[PDB]
Amino acid sequence: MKIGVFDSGVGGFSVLKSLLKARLFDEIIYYGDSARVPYGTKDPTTIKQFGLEALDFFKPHEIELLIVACNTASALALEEMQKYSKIPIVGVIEPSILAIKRQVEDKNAPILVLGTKATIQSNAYDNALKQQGYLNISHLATSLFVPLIEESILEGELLETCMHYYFTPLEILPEVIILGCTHFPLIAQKIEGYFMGHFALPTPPLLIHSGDAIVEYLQQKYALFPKVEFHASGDVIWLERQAKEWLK
Amino acid sequence: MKIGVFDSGVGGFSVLKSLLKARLFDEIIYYGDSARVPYGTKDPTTIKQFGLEALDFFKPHEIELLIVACNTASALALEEMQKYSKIPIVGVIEPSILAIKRQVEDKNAPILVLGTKATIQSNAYDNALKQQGYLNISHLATSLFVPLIEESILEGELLETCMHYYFTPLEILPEVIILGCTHFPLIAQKIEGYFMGHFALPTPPLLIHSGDAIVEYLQQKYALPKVEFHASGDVIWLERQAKEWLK
Ligand SMILES: O=C(NC[C@@H]1Cc2ccccc2CN1c1nccnc1F)c1cccc2[nH]ncc12
Ligand SMILES: N[C@H](CCC(=O)O)C(=O)O
Ligand SMILES: N[C@H](CCC(=O)O)C(=O)O
Ligand SMILES: [Cl-]
Ligand SMILES: [Cl-]
Repeated sequence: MKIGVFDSGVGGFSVLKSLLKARLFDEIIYYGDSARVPYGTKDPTTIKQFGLEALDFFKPHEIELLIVACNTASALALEEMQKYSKIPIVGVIEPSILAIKRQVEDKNAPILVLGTKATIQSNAYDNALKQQGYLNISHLATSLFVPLIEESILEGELLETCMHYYFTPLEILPEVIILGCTHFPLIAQKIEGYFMGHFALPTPPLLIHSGDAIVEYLQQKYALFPKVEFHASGDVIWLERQAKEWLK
Repeated sequence: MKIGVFDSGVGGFSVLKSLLKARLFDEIIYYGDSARVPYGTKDPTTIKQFGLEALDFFKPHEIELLIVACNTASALALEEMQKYSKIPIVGVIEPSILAIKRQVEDKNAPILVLGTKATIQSNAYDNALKQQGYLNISHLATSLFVPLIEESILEGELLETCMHYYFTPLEILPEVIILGCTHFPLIAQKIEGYFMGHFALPTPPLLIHSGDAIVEYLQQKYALPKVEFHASGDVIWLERQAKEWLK
């Protein structure tokens, strides 16, 4: 079995990491559109065209399944990609919705969706949660988390101040937080710490991680050390250097 | 006269603002590569290709001069674009060197270059400054200023914390600060305020504004309006930004 993983750049490595530790595939063709990243600050028309173009990249690699690791592409382009595509394409949004159903039985539990601007604006997460019965959904574009994490600012007063900037306006105190962006797992502990420390919270909110959720989904569909090809629209060496650090 | 202005996205509006204020040109074709912005976190190979493709865009427009408003493309791609262009291309690095030569007589005056990671990595500013005899040159990639400014984070604790993060390891106390990036003029006052506070200065450092330097350069060099906006992303989003950046 040989699959491809598509992402806007290097944030996809947080999904690639979970896929690797589940050893469900033999061959993984990773493609990151690092020349044009990020997608989250751009518009639906551009993003959809990007997704269609990613389809053309994988054509000569003869994969049987495409994982869209990017939450932004999953939110804006997955539908259009699935139309033009003969192999199945699994994004990271629907699998997270399934994990929420399994881990969050109270449909009134306050859920907070975190993602890029484009992802939040699309309402992909909110619409899918509502169709599954959830009645207490909040969403927040935390755009600056992406560049902060990509600069390796994973702790310190800059990250803390960025979190306070996004989180201080929150009306509802969340029980569940959806990490609806490839980058956010790298600061998951810090997001937890923020809510425990800023509110009288003994335990932290529950965090839904997109890579762990797609793996659960994929395990409920396929059978039980993989080769990995790294491709990039930018400098592939720069992307590979990034991979070594993300996959730690 | 009809010219082109090229930028990676909306940052170039800080150059367009200076051009419009100076009333230099009757017709201006602005092109922002907003589908692929930012350039400054990317690699020299990618950026040079971006520059060459920018030339293909202006071909049907019959411009007489291309202003490369982007400091990153000025630093990595300008030499290659000029190889393949019959019309003169002017970037925003060389004009800033002239601005400094005109305003900074002392060769030992400490100059601090701020720009993207790619702009700083190229050493385009330091090399031109050393060639002109300046002895005290420092540089600093302040990458996160770009997404902060594009989020309209132009004041407050987050910006102040970002400035401190970048400026704290500074050895030198600058008399000159090159705003070597389209976005940085939008926080010029905050940068001045930072350095006056933390080094107890009676007057602010001299900030070199790329847009103002190119205006002065074009006036000296050419003895001297309708804008149309184009984008590789949604042009409506870029024009919405134009209203905000252009005052
Ligand atoms: O190829 C290896 N290293 C070089 C390659 C390119 C490169 C260039 C400049 C700085 C760093 C890197 C890291 N690189 C990659 N790192 C992770 C995944 N893929 C890669 F291509 C490699 C081989 C066997 C075990 C490893 N563990 N870590 C890396 C390796
Ligand atoms: N991969 C994107 C984050 C980076 C980007 O904006 O392209 C996501 O998962 O939303
Ligand atoms: N226009 C770029 C800033 C934004 C980008 O990185 O593309 C510059 O002047 O360096
Ligand atoms: Cl990292
Ligand atoms: Cl702004």
